[PDB]
Amino acid sequence: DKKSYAGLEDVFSDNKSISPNDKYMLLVFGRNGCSYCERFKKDLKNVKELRDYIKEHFSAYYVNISYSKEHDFKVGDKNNEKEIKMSTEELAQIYAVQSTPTIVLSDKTGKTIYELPGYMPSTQFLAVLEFIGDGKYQDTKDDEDLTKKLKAYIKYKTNLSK
Repeated sequence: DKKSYAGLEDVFSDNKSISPNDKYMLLVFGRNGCSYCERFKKDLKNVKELRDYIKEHFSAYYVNISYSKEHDFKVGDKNNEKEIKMSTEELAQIYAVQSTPTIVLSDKTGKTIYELPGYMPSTQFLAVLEFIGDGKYQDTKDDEDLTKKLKAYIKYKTNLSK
C-alpha cells in the first residue's frame, strides 16, 4: 500500500509503472518497521533542498518489500526498450536487495549508475544525487574512478555545510 510513504506522494510516483521517463531514476527499497527507512523518509520530508532536488531531477519510486505487488518495469535505449511485468520479489532480486533501505540510482535509460545499501544522512545523500543528477558521473573512467570522484565530491559538500 501507498501508506508506506504517506505525505511523500509529491516525490514518489506510483510504482505500478517503473521507468526513468526522460529523468534519472531513483529506486528506494524499504520495508515496514525498519528504523532506517523511517529516518530516510523524514529527511525526504524535512530537508527542502533534498526534496526539491529529487523532484527536479529524478523519477522516484518507493518499493515496500513487506508486500507483493506487480510492477511494469520499463528500461532501455530510445531505440530499444523492454517493459516487463514483474513482482516486488523479482524486482528486489534483480537489484540483489538484502538490507534496507537500498537506494538505486540509474540513468535516463535505466542503466544502473550507483547503489547505496543503507541510510545516509541528508548532506551526504544530496551530494550523491547531485553527482548523478548534474551528470558528473560521466567524467569518469571506471567504477574505481567514479567511486573516488564520488567520495571526493561528498567530502567537499560536507565542508560546504559550515
